[PDB]
Amino acid sequence: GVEKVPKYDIPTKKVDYVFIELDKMKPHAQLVQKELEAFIESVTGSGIFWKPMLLAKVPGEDMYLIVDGHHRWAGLQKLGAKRAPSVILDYFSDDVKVYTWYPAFKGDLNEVVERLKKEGLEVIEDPEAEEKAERGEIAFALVGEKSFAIPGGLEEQKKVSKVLDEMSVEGKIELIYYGLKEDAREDMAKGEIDYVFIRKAPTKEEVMELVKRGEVYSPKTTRHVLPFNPDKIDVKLEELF
Ligand SMILES: Nc1ncnc2c1ncn2[C@@H]1O[C@H](COP(=O)(O)O)[C@@H](O)[C@H]1O
Repeated sequence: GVEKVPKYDIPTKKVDYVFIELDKMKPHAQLVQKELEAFIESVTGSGIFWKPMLLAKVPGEDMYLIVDGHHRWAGLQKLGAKRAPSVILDYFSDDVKVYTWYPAFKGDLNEVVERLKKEGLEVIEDPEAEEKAERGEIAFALVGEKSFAIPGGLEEQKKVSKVLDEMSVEGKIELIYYGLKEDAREDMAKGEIDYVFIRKAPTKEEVMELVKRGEVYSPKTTRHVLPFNPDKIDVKLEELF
């Protein structure tokens, strides 16, 4: 996924890592096979693991939510490793925020709507679609020249992400994930984007409940703004087995 995000000043802080067993970490997002593959190539290439996982302790369980690190986690498991260096966050601090991403596309709206309807969704023209999506009352608003409601909740949201990645792979559309919906509207005015998909961002509380149910979001659903990026670390791959 091509990304476009606000140039956020986030400070690097020197926080120590701790090794946490991979089987104590819970994903909140579906994996992206290419990102998994790129991590595997990179870590096996250097033999240094330099970027700690960011975790949050799951209330009432001997388990951690993966805040950042899904492909590191999954890649290390696929290689046979058993742990990863991790930074434990104060996740429910006001200092940690969660937003979402806004998938936007240049291409044919009609092929996209057909394919959405092919996976059991509907796409209803609706001038209040964006207001409804922002309140969490529908799955996605689809907004460009016309405004459309896509009814539902999580299952319908995952079909939308799934259809778009299929059509991206097929090269029937160009797909950019925007950090901010207004940057997708700043660029749409310029003529670079036709349409943007708008959902209500998940809350921290919802993220944690989802993993407690053993469920996951589509890729590019959560967008965490953290109080810091951990400084880089000096851990050998051989230490993780
Ligand atoms: N040798 C490495 N050690 C640790 N992380 C890496 C290495 N090479 C690439 N990465 C990161 O692995 C991450 C894989 O995606 P994710 O774990 O979902 O954040 C990317 O953010 C890369 O920066």
